[PDB]
Amino acid sequence: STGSATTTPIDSLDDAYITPVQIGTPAQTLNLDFDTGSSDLWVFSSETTASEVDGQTIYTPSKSTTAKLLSGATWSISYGDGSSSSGDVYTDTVSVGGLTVTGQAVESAKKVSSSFTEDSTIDGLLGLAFSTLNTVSPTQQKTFFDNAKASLDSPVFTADLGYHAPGTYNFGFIDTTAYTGSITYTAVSTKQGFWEWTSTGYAVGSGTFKSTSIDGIADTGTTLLYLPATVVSAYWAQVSGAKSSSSVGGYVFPCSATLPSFTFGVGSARIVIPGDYIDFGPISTGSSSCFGGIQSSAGIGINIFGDVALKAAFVVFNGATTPTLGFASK
Repeated sequence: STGSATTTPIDSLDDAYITPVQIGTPAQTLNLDFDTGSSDLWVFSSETTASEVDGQTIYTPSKSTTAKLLSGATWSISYGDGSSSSGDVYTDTVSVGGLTVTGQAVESAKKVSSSFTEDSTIDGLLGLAFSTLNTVSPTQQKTFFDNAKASLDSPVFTADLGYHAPGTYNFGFIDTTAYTGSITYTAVSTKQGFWEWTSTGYAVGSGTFKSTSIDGIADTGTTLLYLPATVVSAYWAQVSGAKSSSSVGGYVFPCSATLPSFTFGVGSARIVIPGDYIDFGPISTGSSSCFGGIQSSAGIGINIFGDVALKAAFVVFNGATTPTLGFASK
């Protein structure tokens, strides 16, 4: 089997991407944030505190004939941006783009934090990191990909995120028409539960390539590119008027400046992030100060190849016995 679904930016800045997901019988379609940095499939639901729901589409398990309470199970997750949610668990039928998993753990939110309430476009998350990060207790549950894996034609999924445009998530096959050149594969460590790999270096605009190991995660659920402070400083030093603003919480730059590209290494291959991808617009409406899409990872404790980086590539998440990551230009 295979599946293929279109993923769509939630807003004009590509702050996140939503993908339609069918849950239950009859199908209830929710727009979920596919997140290769976490491993819980959770949804806004009929059980969510009423004051914490504002415009989201909810899953109602009582209306699904295939829904079963996972008795005694609870879940509770916190994300890197301080947001969080928690609740109980049902198993139900979940389909993505024609690919169906029966008995998928669907984590029903009883509580969500403010940032989730305040975003009407995201109905929940569908985690695609390793199942060892799943927060369900007492019995940890498997991700959608983990459950699907053995039925897939090939044990892989791919992320093809668009710049200010829709893209595609595919399961079970590699669309050879979706990228240029070759796919370069690179080693993955699963020790922290992430798609964790080591970039071979970077270049800023037309600058020479700096060979240096950068350990980080391929994280579709993170908007920006978070790299070591040395690297980020070298980037913004090439932008006239750019500065790190404590009040804003990162590098900003005059909206009138031209942004250089940023290149990252994948083995001997190179992925080029165009300068425009690094522009996240005015810090507040009407401001001439624009927020940067490359920021310091200092104090996160890990480097994050988020959407800014991944959308410049066709990315293979290879779930073979020994997982690997592949990157192609497109």
